[PDB]
Amino acid sequence: MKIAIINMGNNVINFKTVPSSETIYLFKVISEMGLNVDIISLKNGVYTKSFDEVDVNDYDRLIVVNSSINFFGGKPNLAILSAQKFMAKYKSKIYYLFTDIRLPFSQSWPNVKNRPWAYLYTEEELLIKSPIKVISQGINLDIAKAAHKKVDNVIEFEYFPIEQYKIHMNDFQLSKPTKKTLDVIYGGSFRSGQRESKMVEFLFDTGLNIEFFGNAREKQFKNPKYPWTKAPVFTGKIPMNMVSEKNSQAIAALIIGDKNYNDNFITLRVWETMASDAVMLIDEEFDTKHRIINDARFYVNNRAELIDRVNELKHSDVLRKEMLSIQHDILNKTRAKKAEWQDAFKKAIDL
Ligand SMILES: O=c1ccn([C@@H]2O[C@H](COP(=O)(O)OP(=O)(O)O)[C@@H](O)[C@H]2O)c(=O)[nH]1
Repeated sequence: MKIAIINMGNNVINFKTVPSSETIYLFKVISEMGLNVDIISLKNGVYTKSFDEVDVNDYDRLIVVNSSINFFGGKPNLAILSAQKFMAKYKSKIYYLFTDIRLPFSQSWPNVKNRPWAYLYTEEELLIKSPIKVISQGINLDIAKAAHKKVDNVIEFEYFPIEQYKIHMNDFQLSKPTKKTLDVIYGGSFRSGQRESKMVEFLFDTGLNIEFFGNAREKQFKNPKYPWTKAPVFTGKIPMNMVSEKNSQAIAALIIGDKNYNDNFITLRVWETMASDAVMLIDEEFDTKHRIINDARFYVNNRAELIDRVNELKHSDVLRKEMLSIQHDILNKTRAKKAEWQDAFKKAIDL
């Protein structure tokens, strides 16, 4: 049982970028599942085998991590064309991992077909005809299914909490009590504007000491419908394997989702915060049924409620330690089901 795993639009090498870290993380959790896995990427590396040194049909399973089909500057994107050429030539079913609601499986030939350098490829070489199995990180397959309106070869949809890989990795540990230097923290990118209201709502004009580390830049927050005067401190991106440690320098850390993730997806970020020394403060809208933790102190409705909750946390160390303790405990109850998650994942990839 040889499994192949690939990022459909991103080069994989180390943990300096999120799309490469997510792929490497997955390869690990699968390998620790007792499975035999190889990551296939642009060039050979510490975790990767090169696409043109491997014949995709040697694997009994091709798992593909989501990606856009965006050709920056309109110019060829080797990550995309190499991966699609790779997938197009596999004869069996493809397990597409849907971790981001913004990256449905999509066919590149349509794009390419119309670019000026089209002649450099052929339909035969890039059109994926194999049947696809979408594995949804979100519990709502109508949102998953809706997202893949335009693609026809996608005959199967299944739910699987893919992002729990982080809490299931064998090297996992909860963050230790760290010296506080921030009130509230949040890491990520701008999401192409997909979450501007929530980010401004909760991180701008709060009066608190807040940082937003990631690929998000202040200049991107320019939508008139969502005005602000005081933006948080935007630092740069840090490796995916440092996140909890970063998160841990803040009293609290923020959970906000895209409108479609609400009561739908549980995101990687949720575990990254729950395993950290920063108290988890979730937007009430993101999980209205409090499935993440059943205590209303972990949920906030607006900027004002968030500011109030941090004030209480800054005031009562007892309440702060108590809540981290609760979230840490609650995190482990899920980790206690590591086996059932391994089994479910296997079943999901037809094993
Ligand atoms: O400097 C940073 C900021 C974010 N992340 C990763 O990016 C993820 C969040 O990605 P996104 O902005 O798409 O947010 P989401 O939609 O997942 O909440 C986090 O969970 C981290 O794993 C990271 O590795 N380094």
